[PDB]
Amino acid sequence: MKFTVEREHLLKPLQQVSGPLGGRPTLPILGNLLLQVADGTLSLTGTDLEMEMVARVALVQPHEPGATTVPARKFFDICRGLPEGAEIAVQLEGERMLVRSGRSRFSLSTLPAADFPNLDDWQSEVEFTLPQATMKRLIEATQFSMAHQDVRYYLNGMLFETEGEELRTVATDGHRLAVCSMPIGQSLPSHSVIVPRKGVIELMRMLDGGDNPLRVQIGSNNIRAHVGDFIFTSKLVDGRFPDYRRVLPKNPDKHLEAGCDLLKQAFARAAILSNEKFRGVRLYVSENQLKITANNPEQEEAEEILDVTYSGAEMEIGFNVSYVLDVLNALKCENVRMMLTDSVSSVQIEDAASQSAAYVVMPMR
Amino acid sequence: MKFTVEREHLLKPLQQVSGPPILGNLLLQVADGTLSLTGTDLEMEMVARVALVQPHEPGATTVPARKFFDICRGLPEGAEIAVQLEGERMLVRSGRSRFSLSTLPAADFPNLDDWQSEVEFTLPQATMKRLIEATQFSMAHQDVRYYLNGMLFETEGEELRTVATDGHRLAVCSMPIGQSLPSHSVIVPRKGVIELMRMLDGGDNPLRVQIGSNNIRAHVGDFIFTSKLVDGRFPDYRRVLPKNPDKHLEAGCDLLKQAFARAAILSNEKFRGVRLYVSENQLKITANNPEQEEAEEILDVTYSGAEMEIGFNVSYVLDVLNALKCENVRMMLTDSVSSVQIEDAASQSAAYVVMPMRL
Ligand SMILES: [Ca+2]
Repeated sequence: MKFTVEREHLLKPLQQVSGPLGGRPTLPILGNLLLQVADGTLSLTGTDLEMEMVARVALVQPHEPGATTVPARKFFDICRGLPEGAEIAVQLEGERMLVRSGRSRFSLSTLPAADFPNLDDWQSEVEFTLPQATMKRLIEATQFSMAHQDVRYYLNGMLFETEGEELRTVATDGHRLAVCSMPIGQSLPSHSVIVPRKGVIELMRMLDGGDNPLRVQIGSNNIRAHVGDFIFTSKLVDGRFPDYRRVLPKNPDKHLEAGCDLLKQAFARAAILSNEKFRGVRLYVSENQLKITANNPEQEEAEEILDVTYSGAEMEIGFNVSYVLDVLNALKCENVRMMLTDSVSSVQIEDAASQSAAYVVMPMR
Repeated sequence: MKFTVEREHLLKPLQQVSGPPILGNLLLQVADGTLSLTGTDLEMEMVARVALVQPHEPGATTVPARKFFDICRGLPEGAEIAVQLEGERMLVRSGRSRFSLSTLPAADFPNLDDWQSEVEFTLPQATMKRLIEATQFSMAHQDVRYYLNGMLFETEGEELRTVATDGHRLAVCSMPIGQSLPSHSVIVPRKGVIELMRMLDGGDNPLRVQIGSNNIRAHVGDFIFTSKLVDGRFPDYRRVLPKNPDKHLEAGCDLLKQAFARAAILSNEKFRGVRLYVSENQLKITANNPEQEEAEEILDVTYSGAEMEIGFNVSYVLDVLNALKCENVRMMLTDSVSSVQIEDAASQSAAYVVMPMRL
């Protein structure tokens, strides 16, 4: 195996395929990247046994076919450290891979390509193309509501749902929920799958925000996304996601509307004097007014009064202020609508301008 | 105690006095038309003053520093902040935002003992910043030799000089200040050096320095920083500088830095060192690790002297090269077991001394 590539043609690919890797690989080969030269192309693959990221880099300089694996961090740092425009010459020599550029020489220890863990083959059952921006919107709208290391393995990930001309994402940690739906313009069969947390983040970070379309393929137990010369593949979380439809408040007849930033800044100030562990704030709603209060065990007190639009009955309700701030930070819009029922029921929060995303936050004692 | 003040006028002062249970509080004092804010950690203190034009009433209290700063910071740009003391609570109001903070009495707030100035001089902010930036990375952190966890400030002739060392590497920098000065040396604790550094903002502003037997004070604008000093036997940099180097290496800072950084990738991850081989017009830098991986860099350099091999801790060399931020570097060597001197070729304001590493 031999290739010579310009530094900047290798740097972004190396950074991308190293995504799935950790600082402390469990076994050595999992800290390596698979390098394959075949039919004028260098392929680079990184994996954590659950997902893989693959990059294809075209070879315009002389090359010889073959494959090996080498340490990802060392190989990336070498390439990054070389001067702008450096020509990077690589040659496999059994148990070592040699890297040369100018008068800089490096010998890296290899492990066989034949030992590199391969994701099993599988069959696609649904396929569609969509703008990068749409997948970006779907994930960013909901990512923050995924659980982190919950004993309920099914929540440590994101539901992707195809249904007719709609792609939908759902995320929840049992305390708060986020759902986002976007049109696609192909009619799709009904499928519902759970993408693991780590894979959601990798998918999000592979979107460059240019005009390249994203092509998605989904099987019973795998998902694949192709963007430019990058291919992301992940195993799915083998679980049944609880139904989002049943957690949305049934008849939330008390509607409040107010400016997003005015609400965000008031909650952020009140939060300063909320319980350090539990982060509780109290909302008192009355005619065209929202009063937010916080107090801590030290008997310090914050109060914010805001002009809003509200004509419903007076009520008082408590929330974890971090859950509320997470929603407001994800909306990034002019005005917010909050939909309430009573002091012991969830609130539904949406951008005033659109029902495409919705958030459900349970109240706090 | 009562005052009303623009948020605008409090922000920078609050930032500075938070620099250093009652040590988690800020002391607030209204007197003679001024609000003074003080933060301390018992070893040092920072004082900021702000003028009060709106109706105010004298008095003092202490309040949680981070909460008060965060409240002020979180209010909208242009906000007016009205404060009113009421027993064990301090009331803060701006628009229809209202806060009640728990207080501890001003009388409980620690004061540094009174002390007397023995040496005094004024110099530009910029000169003090340069002196600290040039040397601070060579301070020890948590050495049992406490007097190395800090920085020497020395007056000699018309110069102010800083010296820092951790026993393995040393940094020294001197600047003229245009006054004849007495010969004098004190050690400032590392946390004080850092806080002093952070109080200086790149403006053209005179800085007034007062040194006592046990304290140092610096006044800039309406900020006053005071620290205790460290009492110990600081090494003489004159005895650390190589007496007679007979080997001279010159190269571009960037080329040297980038070669060192690359070679270090395949050094031992726990103690990263590289080997230098110097010969006629050439530098070779090599590294290896327990996996038997190897790096080699060859550089065209200016070199005079006998051929020799010598090792270095990468981080010590990179720290120096990062503090030079200039075109050409000189390394002055003696033999494989002796320290080297590193300097900018075009400036004699600063010098660095680094022990070799055995590989
Ligand atoms: Ca104003």
